[PDB]
Amino acid sequence: MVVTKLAPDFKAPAVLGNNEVDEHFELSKNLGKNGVILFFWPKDFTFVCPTEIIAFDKRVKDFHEKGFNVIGVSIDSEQVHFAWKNTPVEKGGIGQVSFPMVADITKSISRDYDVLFEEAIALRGAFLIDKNMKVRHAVINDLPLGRNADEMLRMVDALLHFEEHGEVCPAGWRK
Amino acid sequence: MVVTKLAPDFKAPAVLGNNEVDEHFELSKNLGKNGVILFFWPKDFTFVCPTEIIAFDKRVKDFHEKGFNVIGVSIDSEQVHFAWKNTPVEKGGIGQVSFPMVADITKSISRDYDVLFEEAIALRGAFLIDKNMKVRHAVINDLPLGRNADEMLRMVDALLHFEEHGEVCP
Amino acid sequence: MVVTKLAPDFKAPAVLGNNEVDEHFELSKNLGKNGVILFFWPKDFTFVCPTEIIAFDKRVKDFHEKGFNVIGVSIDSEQVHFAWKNTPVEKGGIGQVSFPMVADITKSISRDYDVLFEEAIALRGAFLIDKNMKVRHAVINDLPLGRNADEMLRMVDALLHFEEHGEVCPAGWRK
Amino acid sequence: MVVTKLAPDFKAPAVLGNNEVDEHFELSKNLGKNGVILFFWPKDFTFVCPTEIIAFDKRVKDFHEKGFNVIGVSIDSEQVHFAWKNTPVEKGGIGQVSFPMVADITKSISRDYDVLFEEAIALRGAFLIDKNMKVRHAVINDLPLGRNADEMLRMVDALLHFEEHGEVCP
Amino acid sequence: MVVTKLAPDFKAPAVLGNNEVDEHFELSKNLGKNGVILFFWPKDFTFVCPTEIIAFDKRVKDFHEKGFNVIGVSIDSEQVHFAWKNTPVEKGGIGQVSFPMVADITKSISRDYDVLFEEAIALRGAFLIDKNMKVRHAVINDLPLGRNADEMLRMVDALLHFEEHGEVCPAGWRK
Amino acid sequence: MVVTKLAPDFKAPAVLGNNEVDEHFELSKNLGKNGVILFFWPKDFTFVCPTEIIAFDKRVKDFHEKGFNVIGVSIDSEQVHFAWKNTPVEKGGIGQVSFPMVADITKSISRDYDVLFEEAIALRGAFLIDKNMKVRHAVINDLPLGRNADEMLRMVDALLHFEEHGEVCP
Amino acid sequence: MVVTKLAPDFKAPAVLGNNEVDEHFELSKNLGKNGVILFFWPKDFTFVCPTEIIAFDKRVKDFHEKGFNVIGVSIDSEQVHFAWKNTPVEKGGIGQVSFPMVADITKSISRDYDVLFEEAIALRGAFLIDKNMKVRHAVINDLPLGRNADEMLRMVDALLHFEEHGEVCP
Amino acid sequence: MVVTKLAPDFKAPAVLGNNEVDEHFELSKNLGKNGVILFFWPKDFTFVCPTEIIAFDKRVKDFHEKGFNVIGVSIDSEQVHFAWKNTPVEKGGIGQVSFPMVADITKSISRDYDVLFEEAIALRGAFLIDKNMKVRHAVINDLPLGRNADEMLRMVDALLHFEEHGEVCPAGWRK
Amino acid sequence: MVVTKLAPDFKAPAVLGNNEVDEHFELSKNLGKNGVILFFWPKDFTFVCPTEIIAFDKRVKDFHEKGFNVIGVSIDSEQVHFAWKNTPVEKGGIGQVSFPMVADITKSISRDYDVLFEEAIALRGAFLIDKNMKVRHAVINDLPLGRNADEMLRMVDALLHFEEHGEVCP
Amino acid sequence: MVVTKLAPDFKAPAVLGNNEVDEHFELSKNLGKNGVILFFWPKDFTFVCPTEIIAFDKRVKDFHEKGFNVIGVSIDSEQVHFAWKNTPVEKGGIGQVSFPMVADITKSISRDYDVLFEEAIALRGAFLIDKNMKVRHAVINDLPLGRNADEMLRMVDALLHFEEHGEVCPAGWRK
Repeated sequence: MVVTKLAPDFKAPAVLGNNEVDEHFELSKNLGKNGVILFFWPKDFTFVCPTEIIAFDKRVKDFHEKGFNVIGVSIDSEQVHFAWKNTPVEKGGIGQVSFPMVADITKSISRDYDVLFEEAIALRGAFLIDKNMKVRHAVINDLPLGRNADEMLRMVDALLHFEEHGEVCPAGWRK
Repeated sequence: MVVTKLAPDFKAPAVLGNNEVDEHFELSKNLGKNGVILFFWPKDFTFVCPTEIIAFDKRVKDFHEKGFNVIGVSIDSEQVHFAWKNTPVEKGGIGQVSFPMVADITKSISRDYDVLFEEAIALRGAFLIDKNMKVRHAVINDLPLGRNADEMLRMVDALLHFEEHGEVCP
Repeated sequence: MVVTKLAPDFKAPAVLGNNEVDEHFELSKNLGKNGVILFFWPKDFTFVCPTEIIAFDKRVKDFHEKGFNVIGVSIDSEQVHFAWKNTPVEKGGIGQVSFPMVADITKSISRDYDVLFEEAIALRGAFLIDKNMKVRHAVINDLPLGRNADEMLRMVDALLHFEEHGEVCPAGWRK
Repeated sequence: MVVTKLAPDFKAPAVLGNNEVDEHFELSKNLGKNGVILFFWPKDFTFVCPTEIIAFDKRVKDFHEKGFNVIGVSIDSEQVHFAWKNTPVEKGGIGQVSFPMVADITKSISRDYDVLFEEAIALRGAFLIDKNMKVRHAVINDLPLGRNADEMLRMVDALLHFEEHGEVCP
Repeated sequence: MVVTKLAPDFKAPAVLGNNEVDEHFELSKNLGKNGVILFFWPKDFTFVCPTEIIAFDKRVKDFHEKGFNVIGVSIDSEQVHFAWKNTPVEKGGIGQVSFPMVADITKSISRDYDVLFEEAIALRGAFLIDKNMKVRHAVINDLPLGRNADEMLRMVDALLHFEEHGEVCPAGWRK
Repeated sequence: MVVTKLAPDFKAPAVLGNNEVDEHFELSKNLGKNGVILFFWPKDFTFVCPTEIIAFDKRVKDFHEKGFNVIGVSIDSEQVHFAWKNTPVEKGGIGQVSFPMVADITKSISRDYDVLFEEAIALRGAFLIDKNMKVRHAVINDLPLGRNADEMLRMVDALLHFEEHGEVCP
Repeated sequence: MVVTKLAPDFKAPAVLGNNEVDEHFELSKNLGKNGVILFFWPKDFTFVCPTEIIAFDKRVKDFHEKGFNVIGVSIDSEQVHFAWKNTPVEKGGIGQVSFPMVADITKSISRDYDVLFEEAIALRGAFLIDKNMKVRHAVINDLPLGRNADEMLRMVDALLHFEEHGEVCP
Repeated sequence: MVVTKLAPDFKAPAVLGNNEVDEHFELSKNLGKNGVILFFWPKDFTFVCPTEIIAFDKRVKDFHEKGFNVIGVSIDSEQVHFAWKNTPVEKGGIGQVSFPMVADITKSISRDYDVLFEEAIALRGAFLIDKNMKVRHAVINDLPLGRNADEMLRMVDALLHFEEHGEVCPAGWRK
Repeated sequence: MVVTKLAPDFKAPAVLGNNEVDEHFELSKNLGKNGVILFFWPKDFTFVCPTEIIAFDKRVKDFHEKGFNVIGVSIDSEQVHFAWKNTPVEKGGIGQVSFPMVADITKSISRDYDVLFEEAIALRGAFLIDKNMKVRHAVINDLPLGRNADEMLRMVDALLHFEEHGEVCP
Repeated sequence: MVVTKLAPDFKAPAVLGNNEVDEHFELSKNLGKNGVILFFWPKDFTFVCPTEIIAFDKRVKDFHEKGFNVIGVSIDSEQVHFAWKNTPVEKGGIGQVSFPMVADITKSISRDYDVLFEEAIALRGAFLIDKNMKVRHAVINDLPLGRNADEMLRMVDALLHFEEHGEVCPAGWRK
């Protein structure tokens, strides 16, 4: 089980948004004011679509506004990460995205979150981690439809509302 | 992990939408045409909003249309699942619901799906199972904010929309 | 074996008589002056009869008068406990009983007293626990006839008599 | 636990009510028509009142009427069970009794029923066994106050009364 | 092996000669000036003969005169021991004997001396224990003929002679 | 324990009464008609009196009459058992004896009967074996005072006397 | 050790020289006529000179002439092997290469050949496998200085030169 | 794995170049300024050719000039080593070579470097060990063609070059 | 122990007296008519006197006459055994010898006979094996002083002399 | 293996030369100035010949002259040892020999030297033990021909010579 427990930390090398590589990127030292969204994806230079990487790069700003950071990780090295970032989008590239990409080269991180599939690559999953390094929400999927990048943003709202004016519902539930 | 693997099959007392009580409800049977949406909730007679149950009761029909059954499960007993349905919603009751409610009295199911929290109650989580008892998608959180019924539906659509029309990403 | 040994303690949430919930109800901190009667029962919102719960609620006062408290427990949560107490007796409810109802949600207590049946629910059993947390008498049954709620009261008498004018019997036993 | 499970079957020396001495008394045989009432007591020649034995001797007939045999057991040997029956009750004797007395010399029976106290003597406890060697009810305490014979009877009645006429609780 | 080794001690309840019961009778604290004869026997209220108990009771005095005490033990409780002592000899009783009778209720003593037969009763055996708690001689038998009660007495003599004027024999053994 | 159990059977070099040397003397063979009297002694060429051997040599005939063979055993080798018989009794010799002397060179026999003391020599002990290789009586001590031959005989008698005429104890 | 033993056979995705993507490339199949030269390199898209890849691409033909296939392997995925070939060499690309590139995504191959460094990437090492899946020669270092392609060739020659003409050492 | 790790040390007897035997020759105390080349070979007084020993003896000076020492080892005793050195080259001898020959009589060293073949003799392997006792390069072979003696010398150059003016290559690799 | 037990059979390279090199020399084969004399020595090319080898070379014929083959063994390889024979005895060589020299390269033989000292070399020891692969005599020391060849012969004689004419000790 | 290792010590009862028995004879405290010859033999009062005991008794003096003591041991008790010494030689006896005879009654010594045959008796073996309790030479045999008593004496010479003027041999071995 992952949800409710401490989000497993990691110190791996990651390619920042500005493309300069951080050798010892640490999950916990890179949280938003309200936490972060850690997400995985099978592999770089995929043949299908970066559905995941795409959706998320498009919300990075919406998330910042909500106090959350976006951190994506893949079992690919940081070199190949960088490469994908610099490969022209039409040429299959990913384009210079705005979030850190972590290199889980030894597949340890994926294992820790239990998304490591058949000892090779990470599933398409995302985790809502709060300011206390606790995983509150988690959605993992095994299909191309990278909906969770969006969905997560929707949960981040539901969470900040509920966190505020608490939870309300069917006016006739208790009277 | 749960996803990408065969959905752990179970067999337990359940309180069908029509308050009939099945004693040996097997997941591996009551599937939809394309699979099912198995979902959990902490406990019946909660003082917090049933959110999970509500959101799922509404969308039961759609999930159904698109060939997906909806099975709810809790660590509570059918006797109470039952009693919860037959209760004035202002009295905190749940009210007659469409989907079957499975009684995971031995908490074995919550464990197989790994949602058992502190050997006591299950986490608010939902699972998408295809026509081959394959867990293809799982969402799980620990707060009332019911959105599992929602997202699972959207996921059911998205999935199927893709079944045919691909998705030349933007 | 349970009888003769220390009554295993527990700290679980229980719905009091006045219906307000005690989060950390402790068996040992809730004893009568002469001890207590701890009793179990399969499940709430039963379809049959609360024979158990009934019989016992009707003696709660008789027991108080004897210096014993009544404490019933079930593998059901405290919410459902509360529910049953507030469900109209004719509607199947239990009515606002006068004794604490403990929620052995994790089935640990039932296990401790060895009444936990097939890893799911508690048998219909009752335990006479003295002022020293020792279980002196125990009667467990697996039928609807909740006779032991009564029976226990009878033992509590036999005990207080025996405890007083000691044990007497057939005038011609020793001469 | 003992209840809800098959009553551990045994086979040992016993001193039948008619002072005849059976060498291989098997519980699984000497049942009643509806089952039996197996009961233990600390030790023969006790200086405390035999209470258990007394109360059970009286009710032997009724338990019998209602189809229930009554088998007593102690960790003492048949030689002493015997000698205890043939003793002036003012001399602390027990007196010719109706039910058979089993000699649990190896304390194995007391163990199977889990009444062996300190690897020495058995606790004052009684067990209700139905026609299927099923322990359905058990009462066990640690004080002379004999009420096991009593309650077991009342239980035998109650049980049977219900066998037919239910019990629309009050 | 028992002989040559320390006689295993025990603290059990025993019915004395005068019939008052000693709760914590201790083998070592009850030795003669020259040691003691510890003997066992199957069970009380036997149907056959107390051959054992008889023979021994008749020598208790001869043994005392030799500086040895007689202590008999059986897997029967002290109640039944007492009983047998008070049951009229013709009625099968044992009669008010002159030696302590120990109650090896838990069969531990019999086990210690390795005379415990088939986890139930003690064999008919006797041990010559000296002033240093060492078993010098042991005779165990499995038949009704309680000859060892006698025999032991004969050994106690041979021992006190040999202990004195040492061992002598066939005048032509060494010259 | 040894008594009440099958006498551990052995097979080893033995020096028969007639100084003939059997190489594979099996206990289970050389029994008497009613059984045997197996007995041990510390060591040959002892400076202490052979007591055990003496007392047993005398009674060999009677033990024999009553259907009981007499087999002696020591941890010493047949070569020495032999040499001990052929020695001037004033020279500490034992002298031609009637019973066979078994050589328990590997001390395995002394162990099976549990008389091996300090992994070295055997204790002065004797065993009564009935026609069924059953140890029915055992006497064992640790001092010269030979009385085993004696008592075993008296025991052989007593036993047999009872075989017929009971013994209405006094 | 690896040498003198059967070359661990594998089966994984590979990007053939003609950018075709084989899913089940088995070493035990794609051998040469005399064997093969299996070789590893740390990682694709390296910022250090691909040395290994370069030197091997050149000599692919000769190794081929002499009956030796050339299979390269990395812990990277075919998707990236592919993408690495289709990249401007000034952009750090590798450029269309002649030999197949195997994707050791589970690092299992690097392990079997024992070149897996820190459970992460493979060491710059090459292996000579004869027509019998026998590792006959292995060179392995940990620095860019590509000379494996070189020496392996010279070794392929030398070896074969000897196949016939011996070598009366100087 | 051997490369990248610390070169296992050893203290065995070795026949020096000047033929006097060093009883406790220690790998680490016998390194060149830049390291050393440790090489093995099946056995002395071979029937085939000393290809290995030959090639290597011919570069000993070249390696010295590069700051490396040559140290060869074989599972043969140092007596036989000495013998071979003094056996006339045409008589099958090896001739008075200029490098230390180590006697791995117990086959431990060979085992350590994992060149020990079928519990009997060492494979034909060579190891490039740096000034920090780390094995940088390793080439092991199972054929007569002792090419690695040469090859190693070539690597030692590549290394000192690379170590200096670093690594260069295809002018159009990055621009 | 080695003696009184079957001589551990081996099979290894050996350099027969006639410098022919057998690859699979099995002890269990090359026996004499009455058995063999297997013997070890520390190491070839020793700077200490070969004593063992010398003394055994001389007596090879006699040992032979009396039906005893003579097999020498060392932890050195046949290549060196060979080279040692073909060496000027002033050059420390051994010189063409009559008996076969076994190469115990894996030290397994020295171990089976338990003469392996410090997992390195064998102790100067000799073993007498009869026509049934039975070790009947063993001499083993740790100093040059060659006398094994000697004593083994004398033992071979003595033994045989006794084969017939006994030996009424003095 | 025994040779080269420390000679296992022992403290057992031994019948001296003068026939008085030493209760705690200790191998190490009974060495000659140059060591000792420890020898075994199957059993006393043998039916065949004391070949062993004979040969050795005849050299006891020669050995003393060489600085070595002779100590023979047998799995027989010291009583029987004594007996054999006092039984007239023609009567099969051994005669009053001049060396200590040890009683390995528990077969431990035989075991320690690994001459204990089939858990019963000792093989005919002899060990040359030096002044440092190290077994330098060992000859064990399983036949009647007690040649080693002699042989040992021959080795003791070879040893004392070698120990002195060292080892010499074939004048043309090294030149």
